[PDB]
Amino acid sequence: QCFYNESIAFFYNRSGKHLATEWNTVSKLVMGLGITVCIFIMLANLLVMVAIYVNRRFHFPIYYLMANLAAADFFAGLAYFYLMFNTGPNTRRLTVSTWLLRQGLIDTSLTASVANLLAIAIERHITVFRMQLHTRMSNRRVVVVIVVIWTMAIVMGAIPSVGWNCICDIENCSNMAPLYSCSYLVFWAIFNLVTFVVMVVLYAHIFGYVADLEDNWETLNDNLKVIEKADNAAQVKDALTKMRAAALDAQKGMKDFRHGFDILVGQIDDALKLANEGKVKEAQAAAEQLKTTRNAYIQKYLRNRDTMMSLLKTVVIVLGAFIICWTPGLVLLLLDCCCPQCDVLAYEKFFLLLAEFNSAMNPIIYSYRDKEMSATFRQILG
Ligand SMILES: COc1cc([C@@H](O)[C@H](COc2ccc(C3(C(=O)O)CC3)cc2)OC2Cc3ccccc3C2)cc(OC)c1C
Repeated sequence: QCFYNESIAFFYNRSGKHLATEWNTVSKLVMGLGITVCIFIMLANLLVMVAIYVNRRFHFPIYYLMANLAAADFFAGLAYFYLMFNTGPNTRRLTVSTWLLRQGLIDTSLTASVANLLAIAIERHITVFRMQLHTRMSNRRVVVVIVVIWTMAIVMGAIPSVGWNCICDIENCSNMAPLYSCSYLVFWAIFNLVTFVVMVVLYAHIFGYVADLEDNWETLNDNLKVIEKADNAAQVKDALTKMRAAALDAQKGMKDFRHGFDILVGQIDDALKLANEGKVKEAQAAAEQLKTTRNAYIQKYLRNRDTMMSLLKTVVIVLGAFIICWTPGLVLLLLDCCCPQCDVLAYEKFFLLLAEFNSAMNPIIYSYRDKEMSATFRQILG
């Protein structure tokens, strides 16, 4: 059993897994649809990689990482192509080395996109707290990051092919993968799922902080209109106190522009002192100067955050579609070794195609969300 010259039939018969010898009707259609999707992945992801390369506006650290994510899908397109060519009756034709090759290329392609989306999540976590994009130094650093992403992918796709397999542990073989160990699949599934959880936490921290700044901006704009209305001294004090409390929460999270927002805190504090004396008209005039102060930075930060959030939402849709399709397949791996006889793993072909379509979904997402990229795709074709 331990590295014997045994066929794939030896491993597939021992575990509760089917192996075909004849050309089945569904095997021809799953191969037919499989190749058709693979060719589209190798064309749609190649089109967006050329689009970032020729367009001047897409020469930024965030867009270079998107091209690497497309390159990971392009590699996945080649990985699933070799898989569909060796499915059904052609599965029996595979040797011990070639089985680990098709299974290895798929494991490499997943962690290539997993580490890419992880790097994009870190990229967005820095740029939001740094307001705008970085210099040329980060573009040289991105090349180093791309190396780390692909190195991690090659290593993760080699770990089961470098001793961690049930070849010399034939009793601990999984029902889904007859050459892969159950201890590896439990580790592999919990590794990719914990990465999805920490990635959700990263964007939740971004959206939460943006919502905290937007509600503070809402409190600063609504209470400013209350002072504009001719009212008593007590009404002016209540509106200024709410603006001061919102401003202190706004300056709470290196590049720091806190010396710009603290000026407004001082202007409100000086306006609050005028209201305490009894001067209502002077307090209303001082609060009117605060309106011209916020209308000066509305073109420097409030007009640039809309372009940032438009690209941020696009990234979350790419990550969202990735979780929704890959999680049922990874949960299936957990139910394979930790759920024996509770339920049959019949929905195996469905979850495989569900994850395959995601590699084609990414250029489709950038086509209707990004305005500049949509016009660039037509320029390459013509
Ligand atoms: C190491 O973890 C795995 C294991 C597999 C495969 O060995 C099995 C083996 O199951 C297969 C299911 C269908 C066929 C096909 C057939 O019709 O026979 C379409 C070719 C082949 C193998 O797929 C399962 C279904 C799935 C989906 C998404 C994510 C994980 C899994 C586990 C695929 C895979 O990526 C797709 C990962 C990440």
